[PDB]
Order: sequence, then C-alpha cells, then structure tokens
Amino acid sequence: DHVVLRYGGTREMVPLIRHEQMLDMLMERARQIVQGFGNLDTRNMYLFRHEYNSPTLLYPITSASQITSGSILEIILVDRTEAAVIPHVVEPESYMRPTFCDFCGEMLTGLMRQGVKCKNCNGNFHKRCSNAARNNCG
Amino acid sequence: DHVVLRYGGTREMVPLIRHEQMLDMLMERARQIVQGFGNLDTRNMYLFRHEYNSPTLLYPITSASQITSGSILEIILVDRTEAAVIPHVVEPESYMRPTFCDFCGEMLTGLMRQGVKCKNCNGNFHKRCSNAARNNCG
Ligand SMILES: [Zn+2]
Ligand SMILES: [Zn+2]
Ligand SMILES: [Zn+2]
Ligand SMILES: [Zn+2]
Repeated sequence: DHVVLRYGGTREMVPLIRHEQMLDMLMERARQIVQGFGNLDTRNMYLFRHEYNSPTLLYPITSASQITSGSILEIILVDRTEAAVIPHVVEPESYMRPTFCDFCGEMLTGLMRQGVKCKNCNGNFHKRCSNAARNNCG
Repeated sequence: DHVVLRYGGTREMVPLIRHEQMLDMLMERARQIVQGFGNLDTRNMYLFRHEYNSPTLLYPITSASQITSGSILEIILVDRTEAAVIPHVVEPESYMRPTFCDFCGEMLTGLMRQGVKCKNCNGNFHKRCSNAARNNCG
C-alpha cells in the first residue's frame, strides 16, 4: 500500500498509512528528496497527484484524504521560474523480459507491445504514461 | 474592489465580484494572459495567492472564497519544468514623485525611503514586495 513521489528525475516509494500525520510525513520525505538535489529552498513545495484516468492533469494535495493508494504524487516548487517541457518522443515496443514503466514504477503487462519506448532517453512507459504531466525527457 | 493577476512579467487588474462564477472568470482571464505569451498549453494552470503578511509564501486557490479583495494571484503552469529564480538585488530609495510598486501595483507611501529599487532591473517595490514569490527580476 504505497504512493510514489517524484522530483527531478527520481521516483521513490513511500508506505501509505491512513493516519493524521500521513501528509506531514510525505511532505518531509519530499523535502528530503529535493535537498537531495541541492539546498533548493522549499517553502512553496506542493504535492500534486495525477488525475484518475487522465495523467496529463495535476491536482494539488491539500488534505491527507486526497492521497489514494497507488497514486503518483509530483513534488513541485511552485515559486520557481517556468521553463519549457521536454517531451519523450516515443513509439511502441514489445518486451521480452519483465520491465517496469519508468514513470509510474508498475510493470508493463501484455503479450506484445506492452508499452512505448522513447528514442532519445530510451525509457519504457505505458502509453498512458509516456506523456503524463512532469514526465519530462532528461 | 480588485485582484491582481500576474504571469511572465505582466500584471493586470480584474474587478472582484462575489458571484458563483467569479473563479471561472478569473481563470479565463488568466488563460488569456498566458496565450498572450504564446499558445502555451494551459491544462495545469493554477492560481496561487500570496499569504497575508508573508509574500514569500503561496497558497493554491481551489474555491472562489479564498480570493480576497486586494490579493495578488500568481498564474502558474505547474506541469512545467522548474528553473532557478532570478532575484532582485535591491537597496533603499527615496521617491520624489508618486510612484507605484512594480510588483503589487499600490503606491509607495511615506516621506523618505518609501521602498526599494533594484540595481539590475531598476524596479520599484515595497520592501515586503521586493522578494515576494514569483517576483523574478527580468
Ligand atoms: Zn525520453
Ligand atoms: Zn506507467
Ligand atoms: Zn530587479
Ligand atoms: Zn508592493
């Protein structure tokens, strides 16, 4: 029973308890992830989840209740200068050993053509995942 | 009875009605401001207000009620690659003709030293304003 945090180009699993300070704790993991990149100021750090069935859309998390198990939460420093997205350019791909979707962390499933592969950063994603918000090609 | 919208390096006044679709309308002005910069996609556009007495902090707007008259709302495309802030480097300044705070739009008041002036972008701000979130030096 997890959630996934994402920042920079890094994902991390965090066990999802239902408990009053669940959100406090996710936030401090988030803060720790970002200082993992380098003392970036953190006062306007927010988590945004991807919408059910529509991963191009983000919703800000305000109460612990909006966190549902399995959700992908984005760590976003909202005070910080906007810059152009870098999208994966992607085409279908069949996989012969079990491989995981580089964005969401769950397994590509199916017989053939289990996901898409990006030509420039070589990642492996579900089609629904290859263009999720904040899945930038680094 | 206004609010201020900000995007890019531009501020705009919008009359604040209390009415069910007040937020709908601010959002579509916001969208129009951003396409003023160039067909940037807009599905993850959010407004954030600056906190009372603490302009370095932003809070996302979710219901029309969080909008209070006079507030400075930031227009933020949250799906979009983070980038380092560019802060004003600023020192006090006395003003001899009435001049407005370039960030918030209200007048510098006082007798001497009514605000601060930035050496590189030459702007005029209240001290509380010279380092508000998203008041980047362009
Ligand atoms: Zn890629
Ligand atoms: Zn996936
Ligand atoms: Zn400046
Ligand atoms: Zn001001």
